[PDB]
This record gives sequence, C-alpha cells and structure tokens, in this order.
Amino acid sequence: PEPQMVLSPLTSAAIFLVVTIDSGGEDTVRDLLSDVASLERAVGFRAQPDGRLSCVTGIGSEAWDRLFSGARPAGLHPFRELDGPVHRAVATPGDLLFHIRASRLDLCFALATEIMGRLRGAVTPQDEVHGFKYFDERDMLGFVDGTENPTGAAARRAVLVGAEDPAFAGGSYAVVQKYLHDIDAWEGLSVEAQERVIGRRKMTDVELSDDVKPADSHVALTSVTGPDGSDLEILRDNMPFGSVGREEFGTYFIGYARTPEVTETMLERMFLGTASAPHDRILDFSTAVTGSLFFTPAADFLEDL
Amino acid sequence: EPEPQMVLSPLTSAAIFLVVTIDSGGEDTVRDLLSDVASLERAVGFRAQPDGRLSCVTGIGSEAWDRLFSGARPAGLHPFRELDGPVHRAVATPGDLLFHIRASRLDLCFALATEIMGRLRGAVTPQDEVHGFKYFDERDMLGFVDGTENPTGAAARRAVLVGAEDPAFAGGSYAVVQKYLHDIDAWEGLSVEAQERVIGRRKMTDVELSDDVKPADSHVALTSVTGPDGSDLEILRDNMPFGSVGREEFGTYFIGYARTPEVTETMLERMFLGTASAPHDRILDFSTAVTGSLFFTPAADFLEDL
Amino acid sequence: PEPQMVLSPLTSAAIFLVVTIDSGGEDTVRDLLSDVASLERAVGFRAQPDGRLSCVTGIGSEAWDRLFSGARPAGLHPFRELDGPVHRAVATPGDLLFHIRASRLDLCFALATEIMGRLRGAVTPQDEVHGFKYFDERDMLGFVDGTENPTGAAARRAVLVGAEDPAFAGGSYAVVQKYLHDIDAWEGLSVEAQERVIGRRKMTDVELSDDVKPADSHVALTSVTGPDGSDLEILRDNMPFGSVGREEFGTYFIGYARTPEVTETMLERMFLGTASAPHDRILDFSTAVTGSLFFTPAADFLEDL
Amino acid sequence: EPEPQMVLSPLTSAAIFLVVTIDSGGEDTVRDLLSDVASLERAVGFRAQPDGRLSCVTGIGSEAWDRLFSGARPAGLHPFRELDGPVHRAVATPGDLLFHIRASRLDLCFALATEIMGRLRGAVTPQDEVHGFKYFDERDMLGFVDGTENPTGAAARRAVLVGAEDPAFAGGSYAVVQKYLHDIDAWEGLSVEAQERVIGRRKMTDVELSDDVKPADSHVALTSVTGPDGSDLEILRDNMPFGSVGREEFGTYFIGYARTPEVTETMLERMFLGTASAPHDRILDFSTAVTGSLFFTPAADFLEDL
Amino acid sequence: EPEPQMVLSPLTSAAIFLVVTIDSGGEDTVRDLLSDVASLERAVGFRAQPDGRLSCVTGIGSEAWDRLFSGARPAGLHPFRELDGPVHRAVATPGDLLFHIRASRLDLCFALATEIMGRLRGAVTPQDEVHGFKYFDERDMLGFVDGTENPTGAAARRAVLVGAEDPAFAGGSYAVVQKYLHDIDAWEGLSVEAQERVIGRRKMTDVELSDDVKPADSHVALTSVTGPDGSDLEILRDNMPFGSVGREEFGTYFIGYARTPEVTETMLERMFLGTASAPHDRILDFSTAVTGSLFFTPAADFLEDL
Amino acid sequence: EPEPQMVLSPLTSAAIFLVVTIDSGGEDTVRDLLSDVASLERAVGFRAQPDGRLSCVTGIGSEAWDRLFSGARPAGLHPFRELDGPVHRAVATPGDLLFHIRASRLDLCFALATEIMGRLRGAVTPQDEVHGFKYFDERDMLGFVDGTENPTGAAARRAVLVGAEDPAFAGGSYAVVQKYLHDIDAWEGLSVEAQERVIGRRKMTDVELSDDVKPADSHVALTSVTGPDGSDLEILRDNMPFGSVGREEFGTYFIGYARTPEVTETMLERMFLGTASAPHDRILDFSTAVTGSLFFTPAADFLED
Ligand code: HEM
Ligand code: HEM
Ligand code: HEM
Ligand code: HEM
Ligand code: HEM
Repeated sequence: PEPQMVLSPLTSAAIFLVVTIDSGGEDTVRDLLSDVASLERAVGFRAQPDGRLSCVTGIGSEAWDRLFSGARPAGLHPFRELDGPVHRAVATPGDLLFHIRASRLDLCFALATEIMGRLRGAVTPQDEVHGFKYFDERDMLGFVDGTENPTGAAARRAVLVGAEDPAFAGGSYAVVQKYLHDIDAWEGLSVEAQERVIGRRKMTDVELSDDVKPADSHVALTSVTGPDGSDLEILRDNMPFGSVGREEFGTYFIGYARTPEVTETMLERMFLGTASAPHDRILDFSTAVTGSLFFTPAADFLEDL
Repeated sequence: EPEPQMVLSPLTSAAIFLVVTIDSGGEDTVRDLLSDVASLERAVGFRAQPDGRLSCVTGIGSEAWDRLFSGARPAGLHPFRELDGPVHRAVATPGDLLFHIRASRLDLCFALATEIMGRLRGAVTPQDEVHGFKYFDERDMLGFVDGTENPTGAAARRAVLVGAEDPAFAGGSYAVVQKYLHDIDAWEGLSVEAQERVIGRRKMTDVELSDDVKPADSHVALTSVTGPDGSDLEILRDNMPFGSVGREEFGTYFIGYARTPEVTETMLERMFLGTASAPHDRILDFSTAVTGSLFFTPAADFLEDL
Repeated sequence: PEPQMVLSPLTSAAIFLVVTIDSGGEDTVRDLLSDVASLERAVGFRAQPDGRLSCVTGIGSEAWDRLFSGARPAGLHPFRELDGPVHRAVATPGDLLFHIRASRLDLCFALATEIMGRLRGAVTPQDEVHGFKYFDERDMLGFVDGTENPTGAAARRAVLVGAEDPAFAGGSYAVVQKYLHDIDAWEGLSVEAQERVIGRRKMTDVELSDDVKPADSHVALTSVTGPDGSDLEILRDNMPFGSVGREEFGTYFIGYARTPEVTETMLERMFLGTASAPHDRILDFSTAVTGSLFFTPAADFLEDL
Repeated sequence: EPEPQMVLSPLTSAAIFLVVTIDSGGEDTVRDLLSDVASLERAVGFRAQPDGRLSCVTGIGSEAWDRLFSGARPAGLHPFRELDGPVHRAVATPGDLLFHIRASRLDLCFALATEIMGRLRGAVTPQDEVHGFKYFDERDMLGFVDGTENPTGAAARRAVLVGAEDPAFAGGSYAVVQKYLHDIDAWEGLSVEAQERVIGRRKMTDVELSDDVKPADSHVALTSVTGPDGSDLEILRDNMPFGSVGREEFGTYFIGYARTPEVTETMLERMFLGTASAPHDRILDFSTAVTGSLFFTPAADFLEDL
Repeated sequence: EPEPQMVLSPLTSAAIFLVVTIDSGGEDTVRDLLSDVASLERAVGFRAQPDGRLSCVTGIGSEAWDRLFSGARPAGLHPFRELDGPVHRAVATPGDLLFHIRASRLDLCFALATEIMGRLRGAVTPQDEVHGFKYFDERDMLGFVDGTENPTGAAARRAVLVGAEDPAFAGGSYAVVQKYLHDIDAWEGLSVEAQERVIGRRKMTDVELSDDVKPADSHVALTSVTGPDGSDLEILRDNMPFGSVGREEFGTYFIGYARTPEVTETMLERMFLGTASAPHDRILDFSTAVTGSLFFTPAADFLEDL
Repeated sequence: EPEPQMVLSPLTSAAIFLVVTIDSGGEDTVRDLLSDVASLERAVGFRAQPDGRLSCVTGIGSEAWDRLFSGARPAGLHPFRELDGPVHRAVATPGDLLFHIRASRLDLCFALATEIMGRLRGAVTPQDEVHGFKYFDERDMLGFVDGTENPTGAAARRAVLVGAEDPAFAGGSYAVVQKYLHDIDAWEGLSVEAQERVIGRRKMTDVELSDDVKPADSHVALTSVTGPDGSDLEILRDNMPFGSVGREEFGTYFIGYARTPEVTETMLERMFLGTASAPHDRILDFSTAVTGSLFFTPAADFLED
C-alpha cells in the first residue's frame, strides 16, 4: 500500500500551511483532497527533474470526524497542552496541513496558490510559513539539524503505520509546532556553552562524549529507548523562517512518526523533565507558539473520495 | 571607472528588499555601517562561491542624504514624485535607506540582512520588508516573462551608470522602487489574447507584438521612449514576485536603475497620466502601487572611505 | 525474473530506430540481441551517472516467427490499421525496434552506431528519428507532455507482463506511431480553443474540470476505465522531432502496456469515435505516417541465446 | 563604439546550421528579419537563462550582399573559390544567408530556427540544414579531440574581428563553412598509431606529436602557417559532428571564423593542393567536402539599423 | 533485512584507504570506535549532502577478529593466502583493521579519516594509507575504463552480501585489498592494439573483444569464471588510481568484495598461477602487488551494538 | 601588449604544488619544456572543459633565472629572505622551478604533472610535492574560512601584475611559497572565542572583528598593511590544506602572488619579527614553516619564446 511523500530528499524550500474548515465547507474539502494528488503533478511535472515538488496533506482530530464516513486512526487525537513548571507547549487550531516542499520556493508557492484557489471560502487560514535551508543544513541557532534522522528501511519502519492499524497503513502522524528564538540571549553564549545546550559540537557536528554531555541537553532528552530496548525514532524536517524587520527568528518543527506516543514522549521529556533534568535547555531560548497534530493518510486513501 | 556597487548582476533567483528610515541620533551608526557594508557582502558571500552570487546594493534617499553627508549632492537626487492621475495614483512612501540584496538562495540574502539590521538595532525603523522569488522560467506574477528587453554588456554600463555628466558621483545610479499588488481574480478573467494586448508581447513564446498590432495603451508601448537622437532610452529592472497565499496577496516588486531619474520618471508619467494616444497603462488596471521611493546608489568607493 | 529498461528516468534525448530483417540475416540478428545488453554498458558506463543511457529492444509479429519457434507472447500481432470516417491510422513495416534514450544525444548515437554496425548487411532501415525535450517537457503543440503517466509501482503493474502470460513475464507491448503536425493550422486556434482540443490548460497544465472538458478532447477519449472501475493506464515517452527546412514538426509517439488490448482501445476511441465524439480533435492537426507493434522481452530472454 | 555578434561564444553542446538562398524579390522580407534577429535571440533565449547560452550568428554571402545593400562592401568578401586539386576537390555550393545557431540544448536552437524560418517562409529556399552535437569529451567523429588549439580570450578578439584595416565594418568576421562526410569503415581500419600520423596528435591523451616524428602530410602540420609577421596565423573553429546511422552518414560540419578570408583560404590551399613537401592533407583521404560557402558576419549594431 | 554497510556505493571520485594493526591492549579503544563509526559517517557527511556521497566501510582481519570478539566467527574469514606463482607472487602484509572511505571530494574523506584516527591515537599502528582519485571518464592508471562489468542492483545484493549460508553474519562481505604499482614506462611502450590484447577490451570504446579474438592470457579472460551454478561468479571492485610524480610511483589500489572469499581467491589463483591455457594474467607483467590483506566487513547493526 | 599566466584563476578545489631544482647540464631540457608548457595545459585540460578549470602557473627562482637566460632580470627577483625572529623562524629552502597546478578535480592536476615531470625525467630533482584539497565550504585546516578578503576583478590586476614599473616583464608576478605544519592537538585545545582572537575573524560567520576588539597580534591585524599614501596593500592567496592521517601531518600550503615581493616580504617581517604592538603573529604559535622559496612567474608570451 502506497504513502504520500513523507520521505523526501533534502529539499531546501517549504511552505507550511494550516487552515480550519468553516462549517458548510466540508464538501469543498472532500473535493480538493481527491484532486490534491493531481495538482502536485500539474505544477511539479513541468519542472522535472530538479523540482522535487511534494505535498503532504494531513488532517486533525476534530476535522476527521466531520469529514469521514467511518472508523478512525488508532493514534489520532487533539494535540495535548503540556503545562510544565517553566515552559508551556501550546495547542492551536488546525484542521488541515499542507506540508509543501521542493528545491525552489516558487514551486511551493504555485501549488499553495492552486490549492487555496479551490478552498477560497470553504476554509480560514491560521498559519503560513515560508521556510528555507542555510547553505549547509543549519537551523536558526547555527547548528547542523537533520544529522541523526533515520534512512531507508529504518525510516520506512519508524514513520509508516503498518499492520498495527491496517486500514490506514501508509499513514503517518505529524506533529507541528512553530518556535520563536531569543537570538539576543542565545548569541550571548560561548560556543562551548551552546554545545552543552544541544549535545553536539557547533562546527563539526560530532556528538559530545557520553560523560561530558549534560542530561538537560536536547540530544539527551530526545534519545529515548523503548520497552523494546531499541532506540525510538522520528523523522524531522525543521525549516528556519523569519523576518529581519520584525526581529522574528524561527524554526518550524515537523515530526513524522508511526504513532504519536513517540513524538509525545519526546515532548514530555522536553517540557516537564526526567529523573535528572528540569526541562530541555533549548526551550530557555525557544518559545512554542503553535502545536497541532495530524494524520497524513496513505495516498491510495485520498484518490478515492 | 570608479568601482560601482553590484548593479549589473546576473539573473539571481531570490531577493530581500529592505527599506528603513533613520531615527534621530542614528546618523553615526549608519555612517559606520556604510563603511563596512562592502565587507559584510564578502564575509557572508565568500564561503558559498561561486554557486551563490550574493550581491547587496545600498541606496540613499534625498532627505537622508542631507542628514548624512555635507558637500555636493548627486545632480538627480530628489523625493519621489507622487503622481495623482485621472484614474491611477503612484504614491510616495518614506525611505531613507535601501538594501537590494540578491542571491541564488534565500538564506544568503537573509544572513546578510540579519547582519545589517543587527548593526542598525537602535538607529532605524523598518518601513518595508519583502522576500521575493523568480518563478521557475523567469516569469512574473501575471505569468509573462519579465526582464527580456533589459540591456546587457556595455549598453547597460551606458544606461545605468553616472559618468561625466556629474563626475563627482560617477559609478552611481538612481534606483526607483515601487511595491505593486495585483488583482489576479480579474487578470485570470481575460483570455490570453487580451492579456497580450495589455502587455504587448506573446504570453507563451515571449515574442514582441508587431508594430501594427501593439495597442498604444499596452505596457511595452508606453515604456518604449525615444531619446533626443531617437535612440531608445533604457533602464535596468529586476522585478521580483512576492506574496502570501493565506491573505490572497500576489505582488510584483518593481525596481529600476538608470543613470538619471528623468528617464524612469518619464516612463511613469506616461504610465499613470497618459499620452494623447493612451489614457493610462492597461497594466495598472490590474496592479496597485502601494510604495514609491527614490534612491541614489553610490560607487562603492564612496562608502569604502568615510 | 528481470525486465528491459521500460521504466526509464526522464531523459532529454532519444533515437528511435526501426528496421526490417533481410532474408538470411536471422542469424546475425540473434547474435546481436544476445549482446545488446552489454553494448548498453560498454558505451554508457563511462558517462555515468549523468548518462541515463537505456536501450529497449522490441520485435514485430512476423519477425518473431522467423527468429524463434515455439510459444509466442499471447498479445503479439501486426498493428491493426484503423480506417475511420475521417482519420486513418496506418500500418508500416518494422521487424525490430530500438528505443534508445539518454541525457545526451551523443550517447544515443554512439549506441545506435555500434548496433547498426553489427547489423549493416542483415537489415534494411525503415525509420530513424532523433528526438528532444522542448524547454520544460512540452511537445510540438506547446503543451506539457507526460503529466498523467503512472509512476512507481503503478507503472510496474501497468506495463509489465505477469501471471496472465507467464512464459514472457517481464515483457511489454510497445506501440509506435510517427505523427506530423499541420502547425500552419494549429497556431490558428486561440489558446481557449486549443485547451478544448487537449483537455488541459496550456500554461499551468491543470486538468479542465469535468463540467467544461469536451468529450472530443484528447484527455477525454484516452481516459478509459475497466469493468472493475479502475483506470486502464499505459506509459508514454512522446518525443518531438523535426526539421525547420522542410517545415516538418512532429511528435513521435510510443506506448508501452502489459497487453495491447489497452493501447488499441485508446486508438479505436481516437480514430473511430464514441457515441458522443466523432474522433479525437487532436487528429485534426496530427497525421500518423507510421504504425508498428512490438513485444519487448524480459532481459534474461535475450541474454540466453 | 561597435558591438559584434556572438562569435566568441563559449563551448556549447548543440547547434543548428542553416544556409539558404534568397528568392527573387525576397530582399525586402530579409532586411525586415535581419533588423529583428537580435530580438528573437532574446525572446527565445531569455526565459531559459542562464543555462541556455543561446546565440545566433547571421552571415551574408557575396552575391547576396549586392542584392541587399549597396554602399561599401567589406574588403574580403567574395564567393567561395572552388579548389580543384590533383586529388581532392573543395567545391563551391550556393548560399546567400547563414544562421549559425548554438546553445546547450538542441530545442533552443530549434525554437529560434522555427521563428526565423517562420518569418522567411516565401522569401528564401533552404539549401543546407544540419543539427550538430558534442561527442563525449569534445571529440569529433574520427574520435579525436576537436577544438584544442583554438585561440582564447583577447587573442581571439585579435584573430577573428575586423578592425582598423576595414574600419567601416569593424566588429565583423569572415565565416567559411564546409560540410564533410567521412569514410568510417576505412578510418576504423587503421591502427591508432597510423591515425595519429594522419592528425598529428595522440588520440587518447591529445598531446602534439614532436617535431622529431610528425608527418608533414598530417592535418596539424598543414594547418600551422606562419605569416610574414613571423607570428602564427590563428582561426576559430566550432566543428560539430552530425549524422544518421540509418544512411551510414558520419560527418564533421566545419566552420571557421577569421578577421580575413586570406587566412582561412590559405589553410585550404595547403590542405587540397599541397606544399613543396606534401601531396595533400591525409585527412581528405577519409573526408569528402560536399559543401563550401563564404560569408561575412557583421557587427550586431549594423543589423539593428534597417 | 539487516542494514549492511555502504558496500554498494554510487560512483565516487575520491577515496582514502586506511589499514592499521592493533597494538597491545588497544582492544578496548577499538571497540569504542567501532560502535561509533556509523555516526561519524553521518556527522561529517550529512552537512555536505547531497554532493558528498561520503561512505565508510570498516573491515576486520582474521587474527584481529579473535582479539576483539569471541562468539562465532564468519565462515570465510582467514589470513590472506600468499600465492607464490611460476612467475608472479601475490604477497601478504599485516592488517587488523580497514577503512574504505569514499566520497565525491577528497577533503570529506580526509575529514572522516582524521576523526577516526583521532579516536585511535595510541591504540593502533598505521600500515598503509592511500589517497585515490578516479580519472574523469572512469579510467584507471593504464588508461582503460575500470568498473564496467561490475554487477548492479540486486545482482550485486546476490554477489556480495553474506546471506542465509551463514545467517549469524548476514549483511557482511569479504573485502580483499592489494596495492599495485605499475611500470608505466613499459606499458606505454605497447601499441594500443597490444594493450587491448592484455586487457581484453577496446581502449577507446570500452567494448569486449569478440570470443573469436580475445587472448586466453588476457585479464578479462582469466577473471570470467563460471561456477557449479552454471551462473557467472561475480565480485564488486572499486579500483582507484593513486601515486606521486616526484617518486615516479603510479598505482592501482585494488579492492574486491564478495559474499565468500572462495570467489575472489579463485580469480587470484588463475591470475598468478595460471590455467591449463595461460601462464599468468598478462596484466601482472605491468603490475606488482606490494600489499595483500583480507577482511570481513560486517552488517552495520553488528557494530552499533558494542 | 601582454597575456599573463593563469594567476587570476577561479576558485578551484584541488592543486598540486611541485618544486624542483635544475640538475647540472639540464638547462637545455628545461628551456624546451617551458616553451611547450602552455600547450600541455591545453592538451590535458581541453577535453574536460568547462568543468575542469585546469591551470598551471610556472615560476622561476633567482639562482635558476641566471642559468637559463641572459638579458634583463625582473626588478624584484631575489632568493627568499630567511627570517630568524625572536621566537619563530621563517626558513629558506631550495627551489629553481615552481608548478602551481590547479583544477576542480585532482586527476587533472596529476595527469598534467605526469606529462611535465615525464619531459624532465633526468634534468631535475624534486624538492617538494604536495597534493592539496579545499574543504567543502572554503575552510582551511584550522577550520576558518580562507580566501575571503582577497582582491578580485580589476583590484587584483592592480595588485598582482607587473606593469610599467618594470615593463620588460609586464604580465609577470612574484609568487612566494611556504609549507606550514600545524600542531592540531594544541589548536583544538582553544575555545572558539580564543581561536578567533588568533585569527581576527569569527569562526562560524567569518565576519571581521571590529577595530576596537581585534588583538594587534592577530593574523588579520599584522597582515593588513597600508602603503605610504594610506591605500591598503593587498596580495592574492590560494592556501590549500594537505596532509596524511597516518603520519599525523596536517598542513596549510601557503602561496602568495604580488606585483613586487617587497609587499609579501613586508607581511612576513610583521608576522615573524613583530611590531611594537605585537611580539609576533599568534598564528605561528600553531604553525611552523618548513619551506620557503620565491619565484617570478613570467608573462605567458615569454615562455612561447
Ligand atoms: C526549536 C526547536 C528545535 C531545534 C532548534 C532543534 C535542533 C536540533 C539539533 C541541532 C539536533 C542535533 C542534530 C540532529 O540530530 O538533528 C536535534 C536532534 C534531535 N531533535 Fe531537535 N530541535 C528542535 C525541536 C525538537 C522537537 C520538538 C523534537 C521532538 C519532539 C526534536 C527531536 C530531536 C531528535 C529525536 C533528535 C535526535 C536524537 C538522536 O540524536 O538520536 N527536536 N535537534
Ligand atoms: C499525436 C500526438 C500526441 C500528442 C501531441 C499527445 C499529447 C498529449 C498530452 C499533452 C497529454 C496531456 C498531458 C498528459 O496527460 O500527458 C496527453 C495525454 C494522454 N495521451 Fe497523448 N498525445 C498524442 C498521442 C497519443 C496517442 C496515440 C495515445 C494513445 C494511444 C495517447 C495517450 C494519452 C493518454 C493515455 C493520456 C492521459 C490520460 C489521463 O489524463 O488520465 N496520446 N497526450
Ligand atoms: C573534416 C574536417 C576536419 C576535421 C575532423 C578536423 C579535425 C581537427 C582535429 C582533430 C584537430 C586537432 C585538434 C585541435 O587542435 O583542434 C584539428 C586542428 C586544426 N584544424 Fe582541423 N579539422 C577539419 C577540417 C579543418 C579545416 C577545413 C581547417 C581549416 C581550413 C582546419 C583547421 C585546423 C587548424 C588551424 C588546426 C590547429 C593548428 C595548431 O596546432 O597550432 N580543420 N582539426
Ligand atoms: C592490477 C590492476 C587491475 C586493473 C588496473 C584492473 C583493470 C580492469 C579493467 C580495465 C577491467 C575491464 C573493465 C571492467 O569490466 O571493469 C577489469 C575487469 C575485471 N577485473 Fe580487473 N583490474 C585489476 C586487477 C584485478 C584483480 C586483482 C581482480 C580480481 C582479483 C580483478 C577482477 C576483475 C574482474 C572480475 C573483471 C570483469 C570480468 C568480466 O568481464 O565479466 N581485477 N579490470
Ligand atoms: C600559516 C597558514 C596561514 C593560514 C591558515 C592563513 C589563514 C588565513 C585566514 C583564515 C584568513 C582570514 C580569511 C581571509 O581573508 O583569507 C587570512 C587572511 C590573510 N592572510 Fe593568511 N594565512 C596563513 C598564512 C599567511 C601568510 C604567511 C601571509 C602573508 C605573508 C598571509 C596573508 C594574509 C592576508 C594579507 C590576509 C588579509 C588582510 C586583510 O584582512 O585586509 N597569510 N589568512
């Protein structure tokens, strides 16, 4: 069974578009979802082969129910507020996601255009982000970001619903959250200190030896081992965004996993603490201003509506 | 020549346009930054060569010029002329400084813009910030190829660079910016044949319409203007689309360099006020100017030294 | 069971070479077919991985009988002439086909040279066509060409012979037609009208909605659904060619499928019509001057002689 | 003042060569087209920047020149002088106009060719049309590297461009074209050692053979000429392979620009007729000229002015 | 599956080969390194995607295996067998560990090598270090195309990866390495026709010589072997040239992966000792082996878990 | 008049440095080679255009110049001036010829070097041979961006090329080479903040430190010189890392072209001996010069004769 373009090459542009369905607009959305497959290609085909245009369409809990005839993804729920001693992970409205990516921005902008064209009226926009990669895979804190993602079969294994919920095998669970960074603060740190916050070296992107790496460091609190005894894995594609004018500097978080337990556990760790840690040090510089969750169906699923 | 700023740039695929005003007090901080701008271009740009083609061109407004330097003014430098037409209005908005930042990747623009606005925290107020992108086959937001008739080589040198006529500032140029917003609902209502009648070229093949077919109210008609000699009077453009899908904003950011503004301003008069032949440029029936500023972009020597 | 390079990546250049077998060349041809796989590699290897050289070799009905004995592919027959009210699809000679593709012309030409080198004397050339990608995947009518072709495993299952004819699993059925356009006339239509002939938008390459799309449009007559409701798909890699000297502007058509009943259906609809369409409007501007049907065997069938 | 045609184009990987005659009374339609050729280059080319590298060079024959303009003639311009050698014959074939169209993709050449011959349908007759491509690693059909010793940069400017010596037409050049067909069966019969003896360089490493050993009937031998000026006489070539495998046709399309034909013509004399110490260029024993034409390729502004 | 190491690698243009021995009581420090090597691949490589193509393949010798792990041994693992032939000798040199580092640029190889040997300072002794580079058209030091007949896709899967036959170590492979030096003076003494007789393919066009005419002492002859399975017996090679013009050293570094060494070893027997119808592989008359070592390159999961 | 050698060369990522001495009686063989070197550049380079970017610059030592030619000597040409400083010593090593060979790929350098040393077997003795490689983001072995503030375009012409001041040799330049070895263990001991204090720029963003904060014993400090008139005195560098992991050798090969050596020499005086401000350039505390040689690289015409 065939999934949407979750596993993409590195792509260096993206548009993240989040919307909510006015009541009334649920037949208009059924319609767009059937066609969304074919608009990917309308825009993408003439740009082969550099384009690498891909759209991942995800649906939120509330919206699922309004929209669909029968039974529900196992894992799907509203995103869960995390009300921690110090940091708060908020929970924002979000019925639909379009995760648009390609090797150039206009390709994304063309597809977003053609989509909202068919929705004008039936939805209301919540959030829109125009993302770009730094020329050597850095995020807004200046660290290489993407290094430890899974590949090949590991990724096919850690992202796609399989036999555990087999009416939607080929689906995935996306979490999104927009973060805004306190760059004045962050850049006030020594590099040595910043490594302590992330858990890897700034310039060479090597992992800090197991005994020099703080446990409040991001890489510590997100390395998390199952019942299974094996490592538990998500797939990210965090895109910097922002505005120099509005002093806005951001990293847009997106995290695919085969179940939301995995993503959600990493987030408890980050916002609430462990045995040995108050909260994730990175959040002392990064404020979450969105949060939603979505299921991103198989592609077979959408074509048939 | 004196060595000029990177006005003659290749096709680049992304740009940031940053327009600011100088607060009271900020005079000093700005002079410091202008001396260093050259060198920030290189810091940020050098490690990504030659895939990169980062260029920053810095220009200065009329009012701002007087606050910053004493001595001679460039001959042509003035506030942008507001044009109150029968139908369409070309408006004048404030801007003391302009940064036209261009490269093949957006992040290179943004890294440079960060370093610049970083060093001007305190000293300015941002008026306009636009992130633009070329559509994949050099087309603009109306779906026509955009930049075809621009000059190159030495003809460009002749059209944009101040020379002997104001020798103090040889190597400089006069940049005019206007941010336009388009009414696409309306535009996509026309047949292609009609749209070509607005622009004056063929949509798909980008060939000029023949002299006997091309309407007098077409864009290409009203912006071809002939000199004293009857030789065509030319500018350099690098119009970039921008916008936002959520808030139905589809735009073309206009930018135009010339050796003297009398040229650029002529084209505007014809566009907004009309000739005997044409009421106004049909393109304005789909495009609304919401900014307007005039700037002088000095030779890079002039910044390197103070 | 391993197949010939029918599913090739998007390539920008191609040679189409069609020949007939002289009497007493049968030997020399079998020798060549055993080696063709290996000449692909000789020539192609040194220009990897930009190269994307692929050669697909197919065989006509009458030629098959002269070369082998025993069981024949179920579907293999001479191309069916179509004598329609208006438009006629012709049948031309063709014992062998070489569909050679790459990213550079020289690679195609070097391969074609080494093949015709080994067959100089055994065959007679009937048709030789050098094609090229126009801009951004547009054909000679100026529309985007390839867009609704199947990809990935949908293509696997629509072009490759399987269980239904198990002796020849891994094979395919290519149909070729050389078409010429009366551009004269086509450039006489407004774009609105031209879209009405094709069934998609010229510039944005989006489908016309079913409420406006004429039933005499190309996209109309070439969408066919089966008894079981699912789409019947083929794979095309139409290549423009021509000569400006002789005002010859063409699109060379090629169509692979797991059975010709599919390709042939689409042709019947194009040339002869439905209830609600006289014939495909595209033929009012396009003239078929060849027609040939070939079977492209699994690669192990050729290696093993 | 004067800007020349894109003769000094980079190495490009595809070309169309189109040669035509002017029909009776077609002179008008052609002048119209020559004024616009520059503009069609840009229409077609601009949207495919910067990969495209589309260039068209337009040249004009001797007899055609008189039909189209009088006024001054370029000093050197004459019909191609037929060379009836002891063994090998360099023939003269008809040709009033030449379009040497080059880019990185064939479709760009063909799209320009379409637009040109579109405007000339009726007024001309095509004599020769050739689609040429790069073979691997700048090799020709005989499998040797082809273009190595071409002059570059400003040395090219000096060798190809008409200057002060004929100042009316400064910026022009003299293109000679010949279409050659090869006898591959015969050529691939030679050992590589022997083939190198024909050409005068090493096949694989493309190094010159030493004075010690290079035959004087080798191609590189016969085409090295020193002037009275003691300096080497240099031309610029962009030899392009073409062919069809069906009709056993393997070719090199030859084209040679120089500031004067006396130069190109000399090399030909040596190739076809021989020296004191060599019968004819060994290359001709495998290559047959089936066309031959001479043209003048004016400065680009000269065509603008019609 | 299990995940195997990066044995089936794309075309890469550069490589570092590192062979070391483990000192007294280095066993601990090495196990530490092996657990992390996968992740240093990614540290160094990830930020240079997708041009980089950086891959590191890590192998272990027979004696070294026993020091580091007990548990099962891989079926095939043994010290490299010296072959003391009639004429030519294949030597055995020491090697406990192997790093076969490949990418598109050398500096990426070197950066990875640095980070590895950084973590082993103290605990090993370098035996062999080689910086290799492909010629631009996949040629080796003898001037022939090298890699052509290597298997691809799942036929490579089938040839190289330990499978069911020893399921403990499925995903592993057997690398044999040998460093060769050439006497190029001697080699460049042959005509090309003769050189093709040594190799068994055409120099220029890289086509196999016909079964009629290919010598049985040619390299391609002696290294095509058929099994019991009727099937051809295949390995995977990634020969890289290296050398130094100062020290008149020109080399081909050989490396050969297979699912069992019985395969690789057979080819060597035929090369060095001869068959019924060949004294030795003609290629050895121009190539001298100066190293020789055998390694097992485990499944990648086997390293992660230490 | 003059066309110069390929000194103003594009950014290239690979290089061979070859330094040799002329044996007794080899004067003949060398003159022959120098006449031909121009044309070996093109033999080897032409078939790889335009990716290849192969260039060779050939320079000649002071002692050697006298052996080879009679007539004028370049005004500036002399043996390298040894500098025995308080702490660090810049040494003089032997060198009659230099080949500074550069391309995008190393095989191209090596193929050309083969052809050169092929034609000199017997007539020279190799002193130094170095294979260099630029790291992916224009960084050197210390991990800083290297090349940033080099002059370009016309400013380079003005700073590197002999002109009217010695018009016999206009089109020439003066190359100085030094091979440096680093103590990396020591260097990677420093915090990044400290390392920036050695260099005078920011490691990660490669921005100059402001005039107030920049140490006057920093590298960038001691190598900014202004002339008598107060216009900045510039050279052109193309520092290339090299090394060997086995033999713990990690290096930067230095090369510096200028229109007169008295410029390059000045920078060195400041580096090795000090100003009042500075004991010596902090970079030498981590970098040891183990070669040193000076060469004149003629106009290219001069070799054609
Ligand atoms: C401002 C937000 C964030 C930034 C700037 C950020 C940055 C980073 C960086 C620099 C790394 C190290 C390189 C790498 O392996 O990617 C990393 C690793 C990681 N991050 Fe984040 N991150 C952010 C938010 C999150 C969130 C919300 C999650 C999960 C809910 C997450 C999950 C991970 C995981 C699983 C790893 C790798 C664990 C391993 O190394 O085995 N990150 N992040
Ligand atoms: C003669 C010149 C032809 C031209 C220029 C041409 C061009 C096109 C174009 C532009 C499209 C729409 C873009 C796309 O869907 O790929 C199209 C669609 C298609 N064409 Fe053709 N075509 C030609 C002949 C044929 C023939 C002979 C066949 C079949 C026997 C065929 C089969 C198809 C199919 C199956 C589709 C897609 C159906 C869908 O939208 O679900 N074409 N053609
Ligand atoms: C079939 C026709 C031709 C072929 C295949 C051919 C091919 C070649 C080849 C392989 C070379 C050696 C590499 C190079 O230096 O470019 C060469 C050199 C040259 N060819 Fe030709 N050529 C042909 C015709 C001509 C003609 C007709 C001329 C002049 C009328 C010409 C003029 C030259 C010149 C001047 C050189 C180089 C001299 C120097 O070494 O300094 N070629 N040609
Ligand atoms: C000494 C330097 C060596 C060089 C320079 C070299 C070079 C070549 C070349 C040029 C080819 C032909 C192209 C191809 O198919 O790759 C080839 C084929 C091959 N080489 Fe080598 N080789 C060397 C050593 C070895 C060794 C030691 C082995 C095995 C022990 C080996 C095994 C093979 C195999 C199996 C083939 C292809 C067989 C087939 O045609 O089906 N080579 N080698
Ligand atoms: C010892 C190894 C050397 C290394 C690793 C090295 C590295 C660097 C680095 C990273 C920079 C900053 C980026 C740049 O502008 O290029 C720099 C600047 C510079 N270096 Fe070096 N360098 C070395 C030796 C030398 C030597 C020996 C000289 C001169 C005799 C020299 C002359 C310069 C000059 C002139 C500048 C620029 C002045 C200005 O900033 O306006 N370097 N070097």
